[PDB]
Amino acid sequence: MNIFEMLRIDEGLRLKIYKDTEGYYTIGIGHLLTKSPSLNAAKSELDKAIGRNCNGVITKDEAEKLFNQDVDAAVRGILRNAKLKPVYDSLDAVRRCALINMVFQMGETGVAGFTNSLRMLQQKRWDEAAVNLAKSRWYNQTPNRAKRVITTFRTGHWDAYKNL
Repeated sequence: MNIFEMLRIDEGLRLKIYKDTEGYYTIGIGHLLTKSPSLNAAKSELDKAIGRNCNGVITKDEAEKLFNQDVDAAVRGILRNAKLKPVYDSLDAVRRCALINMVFQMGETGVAGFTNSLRMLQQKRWDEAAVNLAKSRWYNQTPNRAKRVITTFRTGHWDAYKNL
């Protein structure tokens, strides 16, 4: 299993504009288009993102292209981030994937606010951090996904994703 396979389990694949768990306009593999309520604003972002007139619909091909960009940006964002970089550097390959997943879903900023859990992950206090991460909006709002990510940080193995 790798980062792409993991995220593709968590996000799914949709070739038509759709709404987030959050009500936001999205397409592909969890690619947020806009946080604006108009489908029209979303369509416009889409065409800007793909470089064509899409009419709200894209190919598999275009979906994966966006996904490659997104994962790349998530990693680079972690690397540029003063709060994120040190934790990332400290982790093993599998747990690194768990942090990338959180960044992809919630953005740099969002994850950088989990101060206390970050501190625990750096210290390698796996069970404590798993308990702390669960005390969040994130977990309450998307509990099955949060729990998969949390198991990953807890164990350092891919079991939460074997099932799936």
